[PDB]
Amino acid sequence: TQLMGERIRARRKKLKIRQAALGKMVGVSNVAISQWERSETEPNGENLLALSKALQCSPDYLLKGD
Amino acid sequence: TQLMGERIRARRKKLKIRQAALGKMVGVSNVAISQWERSETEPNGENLLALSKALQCSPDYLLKGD
DNA sequence: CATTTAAGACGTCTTAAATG
DNA sequence: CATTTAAGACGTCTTAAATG
Ligand SMILES: [Rb+]
Ligand SMILES: [Rb+]
Repeated sequence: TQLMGERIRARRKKLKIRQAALGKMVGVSNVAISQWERSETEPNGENLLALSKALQCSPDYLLKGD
Repeated sequence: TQLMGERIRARRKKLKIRQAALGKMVGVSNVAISQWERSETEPNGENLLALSKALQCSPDYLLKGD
């Protein structure tokens, strides 16, 4: 059921920051955040690692849940 | 500095496996492993994580090293 | 034989416009 | 306004051929 992009957005909403603010922490645009959250694309390896740090969770959690 | 792909190859050689056998463990072709090792491309998010498990090191070690 | 090169399909980013 | 859509450049894969 649950997609990675849904967990990315839940974790960003928990921080209460905008897509642009998260993009800035990660080193990508607000649009890349948006594409990830909507499961349009998935983050590449370097961006997944930066995202999981900004989000304070592990890459595995983002990728596969729990 | 040392590139991620040289770290991938050094770790694979430690394990004494061919690129095809690593590929099998990760879920990609031997060519993808060749591409990564030669820094032609970098693994995407899901592949980087699968690669790090198959190699028993962390995603951060692969991407950034010590 | 193991690995690299090549070509090409599809994925992951970018900025600007549109939407709500 | 924040976000999503659009258009488009370069990135990541696959198989087949070439290389050694
Ligand atoms: Rb408007
Ligand atoms: Rb408007």
